[PDB]
Amino acid sequence: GSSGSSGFKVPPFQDCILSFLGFSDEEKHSMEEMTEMQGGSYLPVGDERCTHLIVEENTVKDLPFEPSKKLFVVKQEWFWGSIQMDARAGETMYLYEKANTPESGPSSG
Repeated sequence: GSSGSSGFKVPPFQDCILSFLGFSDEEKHSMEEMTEMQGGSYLPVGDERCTHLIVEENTVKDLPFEPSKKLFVVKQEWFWGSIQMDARAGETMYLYEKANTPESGPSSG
């Protein structure tokens, strides 16, 4: 794979793919294009070619598949932040643990 970067700077997603699962075709798209703008790639869920998996624990409880340990699954924040600070944050800080949060949908009760 031939590259074309003439600089001492590197993107927060350099040679790193990000998969989004849960967000709406709209919210997701935005992320897909973004990844490229920053300096990374984006692939459809399932493709093992993906290195990182960003799942929305807000509306997602369990993954539709059983990924390997190699794949680092994190929350949605991880992706966002990294972009805001333009720096690859630590997955151990956004590691997705099927964390189920309250008020998932209808708050009123």
